[PDB]
Amino acid sequence: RFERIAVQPLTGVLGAEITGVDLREPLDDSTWNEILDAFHTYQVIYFPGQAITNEQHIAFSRRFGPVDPVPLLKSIEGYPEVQMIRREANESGRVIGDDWHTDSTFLDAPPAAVVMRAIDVPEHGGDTGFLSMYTAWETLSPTMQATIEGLNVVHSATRVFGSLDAGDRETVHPLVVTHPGSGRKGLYVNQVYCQRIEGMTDAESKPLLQFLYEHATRFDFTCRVRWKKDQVLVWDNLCTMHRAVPDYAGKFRYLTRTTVGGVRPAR
Amino acid sequence: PLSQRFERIAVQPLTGVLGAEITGVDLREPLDDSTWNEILDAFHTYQVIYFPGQAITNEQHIAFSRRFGPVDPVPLLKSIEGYPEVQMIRREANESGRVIGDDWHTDSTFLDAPPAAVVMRAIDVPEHGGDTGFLSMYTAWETLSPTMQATIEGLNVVHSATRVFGSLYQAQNRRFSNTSVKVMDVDAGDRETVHPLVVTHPGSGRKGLYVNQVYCQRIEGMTDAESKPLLQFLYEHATRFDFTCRVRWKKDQVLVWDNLCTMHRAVPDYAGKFRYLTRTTVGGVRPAR
Ligand SMILES: C[C@@H](Oc1ccc(Oc2ccc(C#N)cc2F)cc1)C(=O)O
Ligand SMILES: C[C@@H](Oc1ccc(Oc2ccc(C#N)cc2F)cc1)C(=O)O
Ligand SMILES: O=C(O)CCC(=O)C(=O)O
Ligand SMILES: O=C(O)CCC(=O)C(=O)O
Ligand SMILES: [Mn+2]
Ligand SMILES: [Mn+2]
Repeated sequence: RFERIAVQPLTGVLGAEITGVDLREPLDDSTWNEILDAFHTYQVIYFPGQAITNEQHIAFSRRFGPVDPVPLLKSIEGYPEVQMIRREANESGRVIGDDWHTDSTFLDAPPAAVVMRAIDVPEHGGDTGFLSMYTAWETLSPTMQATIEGLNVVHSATRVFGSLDAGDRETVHPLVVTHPGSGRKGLYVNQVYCQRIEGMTDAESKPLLQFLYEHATRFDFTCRVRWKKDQVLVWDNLCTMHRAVPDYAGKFRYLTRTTVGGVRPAR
Repeated sequence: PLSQRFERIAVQPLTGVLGAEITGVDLREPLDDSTWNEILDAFHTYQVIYFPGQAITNEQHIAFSRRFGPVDPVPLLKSIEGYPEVQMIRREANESGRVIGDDWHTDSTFLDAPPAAVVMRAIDVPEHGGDTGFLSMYTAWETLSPTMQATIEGLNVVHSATRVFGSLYQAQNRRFSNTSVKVMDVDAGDRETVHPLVVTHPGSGRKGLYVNQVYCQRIEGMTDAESKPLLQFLYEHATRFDFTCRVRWKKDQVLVWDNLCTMHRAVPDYAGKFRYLTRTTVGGVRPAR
């Protein structure tokens, strides 16, 4: 299909460049449907050359679902929905999201998707990595799949803003989840928020989660997205993970983002 | 700025770590000294460089490679008819065997003198799928703590091809197709050689980590139980995503990678599709501290 937009897949795993559409304008049914189809298929989609306003950013995001900001990020003045991924040139230390993860999985219902918009990015440096948890799951052997399919995992934010109160609040998600849009099964673990496999001792859980982390972040499951000014990107927060790359010390980097609300991860 | 630093070529870095696209040059022609010198500087800085839209012949491919050093074909790969120097990375659309190089490594480090570089040319590649990953072993070394550097900089590592065409390969079931891979002598596969864990690049003068999970067997003098944790950490460290870059291929793209200070990795995400590149290998000298 794709008659209203042009789609250029980035890899054989995930990622696709979308052109032939103006995000500054309202989307008709046929065009929106094609975009949603590509999103469900390619999991991370990006649109070069979309110099959209804050308002148009929010409006595009709302097409995916309710705009429900992530807890920990700072919003731009006048727009609670639009939050900042900002690093000054002078700034030093460690970068936001510089390990493989997906957003806010300590929530009973984590975000469904994130709409990111490049405002000011370096000519090179500051790529974002993404990976497919569909592919991570599908590449596990049938025996391993059957072995871990019924496991549940305890998530909490203790490492991000917890002790290590709301940061210590635990929630339980299935280890393998069915995407409510695509119907497709994907692996659902991440080293940032996952604490233990429910019901297992530390000795039992640690090596299994460790393998899954190593498996999921295999290089051949990833894609690498380069940013340019006015690039608008949407990632699926359920079936992908992402990673920032701190290879731009001394350079200014500024992107905004809206967060699309989701429902309980379900088996 | 690169635009003013380079006068004969144009350089566009791919990441803040390594990789650069090079334009403004015709690899069909002999390169003059000034143009070659700029290319060599860019190669030393960015470690992996590629030239889009270079529709060259097998002879021109060989001629360009020769600027880097003498041609020295890797033992394992088959060559094309009429050109012993030009070897194949070829995968038929219908084969389902082992994909060549689908783990982080650098080429033929089991050799007493592994390759210095490889010049690879896309012949027929998928529209998407089949990217090659690269990483900088300069960066991998430079990001280790001062204490970890002190701890391991004096170590040596045992290399062999045993898992590629030696006893360990023969004892397992995942085999390469005869498309691009020669039948090999098992004893040659098991032959061990010892290289430093940290080497000095002879062109850049920079220190880089020198270990890879394909060919490295153990730290010299250590038991396997002692070696595995250190080596496993180093593999995990070196292959950190932020130390990598990802190259997408297009027909007639010519790429050169530094076989000493980088590692690379095939990506098997193009099942059912034909993929064919050629490559010439540049001979190196014994890795040294
Ligand atoms: C916005 C996002 O919050 C963050 C904020 C910072 C993040 O960076 C991290 C990277 C690695 C690790 C680890 N291990 C922890 C982090 F907090 C990761 C996620 C979210 O989870 O919704
Ligand atoms: C051509 C090249 O030879 C190869 C051929 C295949 C390679 O891929 C692998 C080989 C063994 C193993 C194992 N065990 C894993 C690999 F990814 C890696 C290198 C070379 O080293 O010169
Ligand atoms: O800066 C980036 O590339 C991504 C940072 C991140 O993890 C996020 O915005 O959630
Ligand atoms: O096919 C690739 O992407 C790289 C294969 C490889 O490792 C090699 O040619 O040495
Ligand atoms: Mn994030
Ligand atoms: Mn190789």
